Amino acid sequence: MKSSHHHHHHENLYFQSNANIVRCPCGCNEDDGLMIRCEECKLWQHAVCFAIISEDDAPEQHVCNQCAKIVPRHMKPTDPYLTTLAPVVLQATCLWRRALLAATEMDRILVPNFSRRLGVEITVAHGLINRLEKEGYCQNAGRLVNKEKLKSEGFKKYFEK
Ligand code: NI
Ligand SMILES: [Zn+2]
Ligand SMILES: [Zn+2]
Repeated sequence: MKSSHHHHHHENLYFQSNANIVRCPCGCNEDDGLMIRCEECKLWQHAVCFAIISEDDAPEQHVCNQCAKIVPRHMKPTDPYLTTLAPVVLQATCLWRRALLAATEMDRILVPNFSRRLGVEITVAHGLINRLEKEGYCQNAGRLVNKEKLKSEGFKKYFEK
C-alpha cells in the first residue's frame, strides 16, 4: 500500500484526507518520524518540534502553536515555550530540534545529505552544522557525530523538561 499519516478514531475506522496537512512551526510539510495530530485544528506536527522525543511522553491532547492562542484554558499548549518566540526564532528553534534528532541517525554528517534530510537550503545546513560543532555534538572535519554526547547532554539541554 502507500505510507502517509492518517487517523483511526476507533480500531475499526480509517480516515485519511489531503486536507489534514502537516503544518508545523519548522516550516517542513512532510511526515518525518513521530507525528502528532492537533486536537483543535486536526492538522499534523512533528512531535520533536514540540520537544516530544518519546511516544510515551506525548500528550493525549495535543494543542499546536497556532491553536494555543484560541483554545480554552483547560487545553494546555503542548510547548508553552514556543508561544513566546518571535516568528523567525520560532522556525529556527523547531528546525534545531529536528536537526538534533536527525543527527542521532548518522555516523557522519555531510552537508548535501543533511540539507536533503531536513529539506533546507545549503546555507541553513551550514549554520546548523556549525552549531552542532560548537556544542560538541559533531567533530570539526564529513563530520563524525558524537552520538553519546548528543543523546545525553544534548537531549538534556534542549528536550528534557
Ligand atoms: Ni494506521
Ligand atoms: Zn516540525
Ligand atoms: Zn492546532
